[PDB]
This record gives sequence, structure tokens and C-alpha cells, in this order.
Amino acid sequence: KVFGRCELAAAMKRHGLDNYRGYSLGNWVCAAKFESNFNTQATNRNTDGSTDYGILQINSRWWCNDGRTPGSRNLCNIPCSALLSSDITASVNCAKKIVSDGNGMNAWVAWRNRCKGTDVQAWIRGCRL
Ligand SMILES: [Br-]
Ligand SMILES: [Br-]
Ligand SMILES: [Br-]
Ligand SMILES: [Br-]
Ligand SMILES: [Br-]
Ligand SMILES: [Br-]
Ligand code: NA
Repeated sequence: KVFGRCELAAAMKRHGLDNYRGYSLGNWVCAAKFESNFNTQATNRNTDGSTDYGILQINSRWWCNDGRTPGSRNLCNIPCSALLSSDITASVNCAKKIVSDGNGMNAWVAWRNRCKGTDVQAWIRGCRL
């Protein structure tokens, strides 16, 4: 599914991400935007062999099992394919583990480089929430 911007904000808020670990909803929408362009089926291979999955581009080195990343963990305890569902529940639950792990939203290099410190509320402006 490719979400629209306010549809995704609403989905994110419904699943408890708005102010999760202190991160206001516009930060989660901005991170989505640049990690996957709001498409639940996004995938990208990293140089190391791992792969990043879904709207928040969650990586198989630590978080999900995709059967082909040697040495990796699956600390979300889910198949990476779960992360590509039109229903974002598995992406969100795994993102709340990731942002709790120590470095907050810096675990998402696109949110540090493209969202951190910017007027992230522009990503939810206008939306009914
Ligand atoms: Br947009
Ligand atoms: Br594996
Ligand atoms: Br699995
Ligand atoms: Br959903
Ligand atoms: Br933090
Ligand atoms: Br915001
Ligand atoms: Na893994």
C-alpha cells in the first residue's frame, strides 16, 4: 500500500506512535516519507547483505528474520515480510522497540539527516487527527 500523508499520520497515531518516546507524530511521518515514500512494500539491500523492509525501512541485521542475513538477530521476533503488510501494526511495534534501544530516532539515518531539527510539524499540518 502507498499511504497518503495524512492517512499514514492517522494510522501512526491509532497505533500509539504519536509522542512515542517523545517523538511527535511529524517526526514519524517525515522518517516514513524519506525511508519509503510511504510505501509498505519498499525494500532495499544494504552493502552488508542485510535488507531494509517496509515504511520505516527496518533492517534484517537486528530486527526481523528474512532467512538470508548471516549472523543477524530478529529482536522484533517477526518475519521481515510482516513489515511489508498494508497493515502497519508490525512496522509500528518493531519501530517502538527500535526507538527505545538507546539512540532514539537516530537509528533511522534518514531521519537524522533529513528530519532531525526541521519543522516536522509540516508533515501533519492540515490533517484531521
Ligand atoms: Br507528501
Ligand atoms: Br538469517
Ligand atoms: Br520467521
Ligand atoms: Br494500518
Ligand atoms: Br531520545
Ligand atoms: Br509534529
Ligand atoms: Na535477521
